[PDB]
Amino acid sequence: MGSITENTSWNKEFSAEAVNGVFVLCKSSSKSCATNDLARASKEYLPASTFKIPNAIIGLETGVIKNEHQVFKWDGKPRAMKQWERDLTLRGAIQVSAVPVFQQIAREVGEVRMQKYLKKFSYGNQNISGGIDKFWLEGQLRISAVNQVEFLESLYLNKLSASKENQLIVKEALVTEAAPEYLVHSKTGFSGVGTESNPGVAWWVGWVEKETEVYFFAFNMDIDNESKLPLRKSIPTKIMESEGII
Amino acid sequence: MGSITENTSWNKEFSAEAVNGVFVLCKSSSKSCATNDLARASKEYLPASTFKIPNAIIGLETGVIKNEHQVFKWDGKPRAMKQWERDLTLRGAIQVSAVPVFQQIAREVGEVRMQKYLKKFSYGNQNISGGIDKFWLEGQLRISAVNQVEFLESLYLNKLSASKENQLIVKEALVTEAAPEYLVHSKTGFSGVGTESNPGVAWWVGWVEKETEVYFFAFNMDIDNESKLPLRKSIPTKIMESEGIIG
Ligand code: NA
Ligand code: NA
Repeated sequence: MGSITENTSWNKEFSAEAVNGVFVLCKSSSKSCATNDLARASKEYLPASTFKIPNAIIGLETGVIKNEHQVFKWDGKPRAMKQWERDLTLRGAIQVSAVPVFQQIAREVGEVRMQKYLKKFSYGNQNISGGIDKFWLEGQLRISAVNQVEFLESLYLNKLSASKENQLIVKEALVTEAAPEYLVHSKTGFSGVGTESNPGVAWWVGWVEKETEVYFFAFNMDIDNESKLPLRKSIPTKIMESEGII
Repeated sequence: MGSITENTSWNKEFSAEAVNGVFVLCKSSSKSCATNDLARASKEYLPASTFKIPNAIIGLETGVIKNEHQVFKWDGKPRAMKQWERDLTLRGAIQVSAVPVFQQIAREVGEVRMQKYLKKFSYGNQNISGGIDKFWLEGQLRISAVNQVEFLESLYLNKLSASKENQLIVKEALVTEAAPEYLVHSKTGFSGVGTESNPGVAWWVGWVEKETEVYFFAFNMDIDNESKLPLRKSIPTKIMESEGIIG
């Protein structure tokens, strides 16, 4: 989504760190969202690691991922991070953001089915061109913070074009904080440090269930140095703590 | 389960707190369980609050609970705990162990259906005598720690006689700790202090998903003073920490 309203009270959390970015926070639904930056809220960026959310759903829907207990075996050959050099469950691969596991899922899904599902999901600009195993890493796919919270709301409500079972499976894999009072589902992304005069993007997207309320959120920021990466969680966390949500 | 073995390594965690209790810990991959006390692992106790797990599944299966987004509204009449005096989701009602919500679920399920599902689930002695809204807390229902882990393994595998959807809904409601390397699902129970002569029971049951391994656990202890209640989590947590599973 409905209106997007600007909230100036969050800018201090960005300025304190010299961060150029956006937070979008929607209470109850995407009908009413708040943001620090109206223009950037709808600006589209490479999804990077946040693409594992639709990719997992599509993997399950197509049967490429058999069910939530499938183990993705490591073939013993070098992977870019040591934490990826092991057998992984679906939740495990999401939580350590094991790119090679999801590259193989994408290859098996294939371009025709991938395009079909991103159209169904209204996922960003739906541009998968240039390489089926890297379009979300270095390709032309782009999605905004507002679109992320619309997509996550659909997932929360089990309203994506997928079985409820498969949406529930992916939601369980995204739980990142549990307390009696609230539950956080979320996913990070980081495209890289970019190139000269062209920074990369870092993301944190998800939702919070607190009492009988739900809050959808999406954060992104420009980033050209990996030492800044934790700000993708700390800035939105500080905003949501000051709102009383977590 | 495939096998069970008694292990003395864990007794020190009980003796340090002067607790009479049992821990059962089962590793899925090896189909192997260990316990500090084989006799007590087979003893059957009131499930108390741990019964919210089957009760939630049954409520969903029967349609008494619509789905995971149903809100259980507070009517404004005082409840035994201020923390229950509010609208609650299914997860919320499970996490604060809101007795009156699940009493009403049980009433709507009814005796005939409740009996049928506890038979399907092989849940304890399947005796629901004592009142449809109290049999798990003050009635004749009894379940052992071994039976709890058998039941929880079936839930984890979506092998209970319920839709996978409803098993998944209840599993999400049971998540109590999330870390990048492991996920804990769990539920507490407490029957009361009983007497000095005949103490109550306190429970902590659940499972841990770590790497590709899954550990099913059930803890219970005698309890005659509510000040000891935190031990139902701290003793099994210290044991699972010393095995390298959590923390
Ligand atoms: Na790799
Ligand atoms: Na981070």
